[PDB]
Amino acid sequence: SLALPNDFEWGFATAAYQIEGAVKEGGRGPSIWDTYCHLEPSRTNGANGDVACDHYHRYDEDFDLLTKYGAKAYRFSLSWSRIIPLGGRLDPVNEEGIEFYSKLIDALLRRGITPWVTLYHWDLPQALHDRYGGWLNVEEVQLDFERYARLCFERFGDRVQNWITINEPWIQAIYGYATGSNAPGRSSINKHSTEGDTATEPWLAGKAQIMSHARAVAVYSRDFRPSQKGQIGISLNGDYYEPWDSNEPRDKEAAERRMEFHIGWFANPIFLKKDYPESMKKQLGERLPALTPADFAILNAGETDFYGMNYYTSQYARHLDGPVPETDYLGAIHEHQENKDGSPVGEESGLAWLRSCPDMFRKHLARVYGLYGKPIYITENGCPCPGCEEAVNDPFRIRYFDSHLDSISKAITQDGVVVKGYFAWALLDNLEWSDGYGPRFGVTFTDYTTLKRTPKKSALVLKDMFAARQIPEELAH
Amino acid sequence: SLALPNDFEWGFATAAYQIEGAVKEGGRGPSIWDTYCHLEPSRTNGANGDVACDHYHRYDEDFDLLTKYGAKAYRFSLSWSRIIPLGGRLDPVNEEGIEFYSKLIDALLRRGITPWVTLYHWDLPQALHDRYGGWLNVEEVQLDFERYARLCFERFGDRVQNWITINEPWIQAIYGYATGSNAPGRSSINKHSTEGDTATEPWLAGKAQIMSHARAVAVYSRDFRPSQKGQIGISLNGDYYEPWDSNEPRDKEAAERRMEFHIGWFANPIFLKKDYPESMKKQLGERLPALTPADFAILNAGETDFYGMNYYTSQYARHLDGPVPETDYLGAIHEHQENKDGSPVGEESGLAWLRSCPDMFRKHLARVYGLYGKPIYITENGCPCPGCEEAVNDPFRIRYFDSHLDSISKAITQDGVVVKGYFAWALLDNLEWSDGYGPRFGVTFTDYTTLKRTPKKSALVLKDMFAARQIPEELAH
Amino acid sequence: SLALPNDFEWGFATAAYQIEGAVKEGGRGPSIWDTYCHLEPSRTNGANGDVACDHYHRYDEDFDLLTKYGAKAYRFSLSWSRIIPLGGRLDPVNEEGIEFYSKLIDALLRRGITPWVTLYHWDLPQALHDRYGGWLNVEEVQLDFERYARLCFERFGDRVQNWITINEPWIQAIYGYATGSNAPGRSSINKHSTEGDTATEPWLAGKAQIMSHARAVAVYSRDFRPSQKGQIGISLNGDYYEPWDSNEPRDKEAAERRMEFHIGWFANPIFLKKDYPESMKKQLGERLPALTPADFAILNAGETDFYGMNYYTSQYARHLDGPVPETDYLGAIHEHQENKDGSPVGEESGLAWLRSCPDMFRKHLARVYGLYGKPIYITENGCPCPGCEEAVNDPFRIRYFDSHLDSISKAITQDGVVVKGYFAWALLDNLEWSDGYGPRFGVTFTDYTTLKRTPKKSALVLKDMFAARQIPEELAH
Repeated sequence: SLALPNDFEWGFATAAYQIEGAVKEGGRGPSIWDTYCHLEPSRTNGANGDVACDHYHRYDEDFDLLTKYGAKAYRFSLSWSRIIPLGGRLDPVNEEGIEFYSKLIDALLRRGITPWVTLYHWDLPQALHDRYGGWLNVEEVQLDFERYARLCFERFGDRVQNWITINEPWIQAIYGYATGSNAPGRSSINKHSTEGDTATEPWLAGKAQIMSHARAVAVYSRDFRPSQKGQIGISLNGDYYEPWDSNEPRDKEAAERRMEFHIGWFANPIFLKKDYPESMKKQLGERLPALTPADFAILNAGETDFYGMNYYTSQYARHLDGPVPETDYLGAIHEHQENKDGSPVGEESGLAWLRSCPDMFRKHLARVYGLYGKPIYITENGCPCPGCEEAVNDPFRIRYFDSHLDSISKAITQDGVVVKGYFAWALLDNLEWSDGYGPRFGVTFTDYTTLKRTPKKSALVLKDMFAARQIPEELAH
Repeated sequence: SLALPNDFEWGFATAAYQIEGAVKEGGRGPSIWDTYCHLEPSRTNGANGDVACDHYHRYDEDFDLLTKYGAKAYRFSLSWSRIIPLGGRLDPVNEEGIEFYSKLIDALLRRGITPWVTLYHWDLPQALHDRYGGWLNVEEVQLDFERYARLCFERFGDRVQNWITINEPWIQAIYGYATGSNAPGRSSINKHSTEGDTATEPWLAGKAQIMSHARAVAVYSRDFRPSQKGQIGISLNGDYYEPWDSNEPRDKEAAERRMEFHIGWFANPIFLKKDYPESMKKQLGERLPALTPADFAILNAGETDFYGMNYYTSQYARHLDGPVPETDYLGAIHEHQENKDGSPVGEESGLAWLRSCPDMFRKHLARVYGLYGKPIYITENGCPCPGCEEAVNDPFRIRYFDSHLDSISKAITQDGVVVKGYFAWALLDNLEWSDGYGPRFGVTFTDYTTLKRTPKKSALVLKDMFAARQIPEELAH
Repeated sequence: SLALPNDFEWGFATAAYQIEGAVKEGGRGPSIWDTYCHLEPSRTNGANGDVACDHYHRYDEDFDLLTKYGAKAYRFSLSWSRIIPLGGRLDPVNEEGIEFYSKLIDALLRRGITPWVTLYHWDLPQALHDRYGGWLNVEEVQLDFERYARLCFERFGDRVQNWITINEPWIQAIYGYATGSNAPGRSSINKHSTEGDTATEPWLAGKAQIMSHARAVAVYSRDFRPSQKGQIGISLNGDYYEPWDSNEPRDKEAAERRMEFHIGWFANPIFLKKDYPESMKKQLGERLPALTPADFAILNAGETDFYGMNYYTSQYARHLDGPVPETDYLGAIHEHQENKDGSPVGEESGLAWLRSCPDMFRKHLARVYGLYGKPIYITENGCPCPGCEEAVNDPFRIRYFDSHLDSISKAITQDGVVVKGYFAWALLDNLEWSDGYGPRFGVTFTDYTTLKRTPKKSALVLKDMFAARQIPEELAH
């Protein structure tokens, strides 16, 4: 029922802050999310990272869900502020934190599960923000990250051969420094509050992450990958955009300009060794922090091994007439979830911003492969069903998976896209960041008062979908 | 209360197909049972090995029942078609299959349990059947098996000291190729179906299994045992038969003839290095494939270290007036569960064919030891209760376990038979092969809808029956 | 909220006989408690060590409670009778017993938990009692113990870096050989039984453990610690006594005399290399077996690393006018739980003897450090609630744990006491020895008919107490 390779590594994915809790235990220090969640009035729906799912204490209860679900790999992330218990370079290390992750990795290997490890998933140590402004201080933050990354390669790299440096850098840059909807919540276009400057600060945070990645890849490529033999990558998200008015030249152009303002921003330095896309250099200043010949030096001393790709939904884009403000980051675009002819991007989950678009996903894989184009692992793909533990039946979610795998099969076998693997978001119901515990994305239902976890129908079926796509000269004998 | 040695290994048994499920995942391919179960009209009572107990995904839950029950050891089977994912010799190995078993072995050793691995338990690769006749082709299959065995000695044999090559070769032969009731379902004397020839095929498959065993013990003796230090053995079954008319010449003779067509067939080559019991070379042709001088060369260039014995019940055998057909495999006999003086063999379980005969179990052990006579491990023994999860109270099973441990004790200290261990069938409730899920043999009730396991009374009491049979200079305080 | 160090190793404790069960299994020979529990009429309120918690079979279920509770360390006890299946020195060594604890140690490690091992916890092999009186025989018993300690060092010493020789030597001596309330139940003053002499026996049984400890620590210091790098200690209990009538010189003296008959007895040889506290040598005879020069040879040829302290309650001692009998072991004292001015020591748990007295706990800590004064680990501390599974709400126990941790903070940062760790009695509800299963001391309620464990609130909360007292430069962000 539509052929995925054979190798094809699939599993489940979970960010650190969204499930671990144990915020002050283990000698961990605060993240910028530990401050954002406790603001008065709350910017996080009155939601907290304390407790969460209590994974820190119940990790082996969850890992046995990973063998029950038949998962092959498990993507998770490290809490920077739990390892270097906040700062970097010269700051002391938290041995208890290193030891906590070292026994998770051991826990996993014992079970036959492939650890995929993400170094940074938005949970920047607070101290570094106060000390020099966090991702706003490009020179400093990338040096502090480089040591952190390297520590992790040292302490976990003999096991763990599958690395991801930074998760969705565009959200950390834009939601964190332009709109302020994510930690640290800085902006000129909100309420608000104390500080921000959405005209210059997102483009700093981007370059800082871009260089942070480059540094760690250079470290890994030169000093580790030979002896340790592993992959390293970055994972970018980005909706596919096709034109609003299909019959209009200016919007076939406006839909691609958006996808260069989202993916091209990062994928040009990190994969093509070119600097910023020109559509993007021409709108923003000056305001766009130049890549110096020293930057391409760190970039050209290391390979990024794969394109990690977070996908959930697509959209229609269409132009502007007017001359855009400084405070525009999308690249002169009005985004819609409907086109000219009233028809939607298609079938919804709700939320509302996420809707199931299985053949714009396929289109997405074909564009993102060739420009750029390294192998694509799908590092996040998931969904919330529309609508208690009536949640055990999630037929919407099952059909979301199936149709989105069908266009991975299609992309591979009809468009010659190399896709190597797929992590489903998420293993547990999380804290959906500043959305709170509202949204339930996981294939396991977490009962936030009992901290009890019971499987949804999707968890027990997903192994059977993968099993029925790999074969294949046995669909006989 | 009735001394079993001190050493005396005991624990539970399970068979690969009967519990694992995950029939298509982990790159495993079809065994011949996968085809037999899916016949239309079903020859397996509408039953499936798809799922079963889902032990592929719940194995570690099951193993904590092993320590909950005080089990010292655990016999289980590999799925040939999961390891060499269909065929042998020149065929690719399934690494996901080999590592799945790697982590079982590992999980057991961690719990202090002693893995006892059966290599073959009726789940011959399907491709092998299609490619040359499966067990019907003696020259090929034994070579395909030798490589298979050798892969296992390499991959699991530094752990794993205790090996059983083939489980109940008599059933595979006769029920698989003479009566057609077990997979692959070929016979002349059934409906039916397409193929079979009960005149000639069970004797081929017999020798093919005998030689497959010899081959593997050859490999193990010459190439692994010296370094790995361990046992290889075969586990044969066979009811004990005594005359139907005690008072009378031709039954003292008829019963033992039936016990040669059943144990001696296999035991003569594998233990005595003699060929086929002559009472058998004399009834079958010609139809009985001769052990070539090249076969006694494989047989006596390696030693089988123990007699693995399955036992469930006993019977009264007795003769033919008339000259027996070509389609007679029991050895010119018709068998009863009754002597003529009316009395039953003794106390039934139902089923209906299996009744608890502890007296004749003892006579059996003494017969089977000295002719042939190596140490006996009882590698399967168990029953189903007469009669929901009312099943938790299983007094019948307990008294069954008790009275047969009694006769083991009796056989050791009075008859001087060496009996080194006892595996109870079964740990879980299974697919009882072509009988389906109906007959519950386990000491754990499995709930086939939830896949829930809860122990039965017998599970928690058996550990105590052994502890009280092994002391012994402290029964003093 | 009141600073405990940073290191500060905290966890839960349990004794061997109290939770293990499986009294005949694993070839384990009887302890002295095995006989005392089965006496007619019962001296243990009709209670039994068989089954108990059945932790022998359910150890992994409880260790999972360990990480759920966020424990750092776990103090447990070996069963001498189970390792050397009864006796010492020349007796065989039960392998099935050594491998059992090797897999607890293995399992604890695998979870990140630090094993703390108590060699002896009141469960002396019965064979030794009958062979030469056990503890009454100083010469033989200290020799059989040195072999035992040694073998443990050998078989578990490369894992396991923290050893406790004997748990509460005072109780084994006085309740065992003076009043008879504990096994083996000898005394001149009781119900009854056939033998005893409280005049002389408790002081023999004291010396015999002192030298057993001395022996073990001799071995460990000289042969193991340099390579194995670890700690060895003894854990001593004893109430804190302050004067009954404040205003009175006669028994600011008698309180301290009672603490020397209770702690100084053991602490003087074991930590100061003095012999018996003067006041004690001068009341007892004759009857107090002198420390030969050869004993102070063992003693100062190896050092005890730390002071294990068992604390539960406190008390008002004070005087005797009268000349003391030959059967007074307390030190010429009448002990009350209230002073002259009516007021109680403070707040009851019940039981009735155990009251929550945090104020004097601090004074205790201050006294025991400086004479003697090595770092102190509270190797036991806990209580039962005043009062079914309404026990899950244990707000008295939480208030007990909190106040007594406050004293530890206070003692450290103001009285200059080194306290390095705290173990809470107990992880589970136990067999509280001769009291039976009545008193529920655990932070996990154990249903003795289901052997089901469910956490009380204290368990889930304790980990947050410690998190909150360790920090400490981020108490800010």
